[PDB]
Amino acid sequence: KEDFVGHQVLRISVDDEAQVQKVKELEDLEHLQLDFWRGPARPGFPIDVRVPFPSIQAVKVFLEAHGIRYTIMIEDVQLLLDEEQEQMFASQGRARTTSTFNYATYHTLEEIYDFMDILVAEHPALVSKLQIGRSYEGRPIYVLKFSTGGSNRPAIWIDSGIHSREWITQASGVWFAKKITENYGQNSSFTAILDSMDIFLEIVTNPNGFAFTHSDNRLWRKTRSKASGSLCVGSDSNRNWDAGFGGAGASSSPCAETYHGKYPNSEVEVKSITDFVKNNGNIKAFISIHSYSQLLLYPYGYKTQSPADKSELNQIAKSAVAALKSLYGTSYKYGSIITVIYQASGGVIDWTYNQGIKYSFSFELRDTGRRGFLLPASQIIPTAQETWLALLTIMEHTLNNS
Ligand SMILES: CC(C)[C@H](N)C(=O)O
Ligand SMILES: [Zn+2]
Repeated sequence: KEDFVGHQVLRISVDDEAQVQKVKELEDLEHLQLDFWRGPARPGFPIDVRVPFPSIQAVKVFLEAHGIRYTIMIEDVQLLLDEEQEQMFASQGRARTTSTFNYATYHTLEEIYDFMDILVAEHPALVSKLQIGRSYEGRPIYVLKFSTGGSNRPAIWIDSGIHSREWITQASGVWFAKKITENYGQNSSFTAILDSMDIFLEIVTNPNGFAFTHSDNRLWRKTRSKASGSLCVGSDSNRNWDAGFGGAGASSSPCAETYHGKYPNSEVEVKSITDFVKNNGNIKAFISIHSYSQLLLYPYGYKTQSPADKSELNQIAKSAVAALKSLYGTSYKYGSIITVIYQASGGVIDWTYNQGIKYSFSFELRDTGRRGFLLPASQIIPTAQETWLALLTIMEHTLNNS
């Protein structure tokens, strides 16, 4: 285990471009071992960073010397860890059925893989468990297929957990998979979707990573491929695609949290998807799910030039986000990745959209920074529930607009 005792997470404000440029100088001070939750982009866009205990003075002094304002969002990250660990301990249950699974606690890799096998066994005629590959540490990579028949019917892909530290995404992916086998046949509207389409749902899209955030390092985001030449492990799975690969927004340093890999599709966990998509070919909408920041995003990340379907994408996004907000009030923003979060090269949806999958969306779930990746387990179900309203609006649109 790594501990995060007295590590703080700072929210840095930048009022102009010169300040934005200073924060990305600090980002270049490798030996600070700074973990940027939400990196430098533009003035008025919030920069979140986790700084390790030793580095805190160095960061604070640099910031004040330049008159850049910061605030402390989380005064000690290890306390949030202790709270999480504490409630998984108390929630440690025994799911032999999906109706008795605890959806309101975080689970381990095994417990989720167990869940998939209990789900396909309870509803064999709807869900299937497809293995599309094996990760670097040899773990199988699974996809659930939800289908009422057909041969190569138009499908809808959802993935979750491409970045392992984002535990709200794998947890919501598990709630959705119960949800579909619940509302099929009982929800007139949702029943019409599955009568026409297939849904592919990949819950643990980065299994080696996910297990590592339970074993050794909670705050781990990359894969676990061990690379030629370094003490340094992993590549950022959402910098590894061949869309703007190696462009601005991805690091060439293997020790960086945003290191792209040696070549596009070098990671098994990504190349499995690329082969799945390129062999399926009738995938109509592609949704990749992250956290945090409460954003719904569409192409592009790597480039300022607009996607050709911009007006439509912006309207779906407008409708979806409004459906999400109608439940719990949770405020989202939307728009193209590069304008709404930052420029970042080699993303999933920039690739899929360039493969003709027009309805390519990326979510960033709750929250907007007070817990970040350590989102309280009591929010797992509200988060899944409201994002299902948005995920439905996109599915309905796919159905309608053939
Ligand atoms: C680029 C963006 C789509 C994503 N949150 C990333 O940082 O990997
Ligand atoms: Zn992510």
